[PDB]
Amino acid sequence: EDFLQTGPERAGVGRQDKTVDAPPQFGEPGYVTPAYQRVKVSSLGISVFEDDANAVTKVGGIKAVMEVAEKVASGELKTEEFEEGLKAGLSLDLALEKMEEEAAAGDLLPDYLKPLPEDTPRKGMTWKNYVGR
Repeated sequence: EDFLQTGPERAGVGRQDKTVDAPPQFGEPGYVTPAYQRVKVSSLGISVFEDDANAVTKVGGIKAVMEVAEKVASGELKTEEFEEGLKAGLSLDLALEKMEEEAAAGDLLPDYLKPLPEDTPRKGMTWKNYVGR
């Protein structure tokens, strides 16, 4: 045949034939920056110090910081009430729902303001004719 194909094939490197894409690092321009290293670390729940109820080790380690940081950089989470439930020892899968459902939904009206069926007068009962007090 003809010339060498794949030089290191009888040596330590495998193939050296075909070019491939490289996973880009933090500085080089193809990087999608993950949210666990660009967000302000105070705006996470987890605090970096080792012994607060919201330390990295007391929550689920390195993995827990990543899944919280997408909830922060997307805007899905609010940093104030999430940290508050985390200080009481609420584990993360049930800590994040507690802060989420507080300002999620409500009507908030007290019972004395919402109307009653006795508020409108009936069909043939009232003696009035002059609507008003």
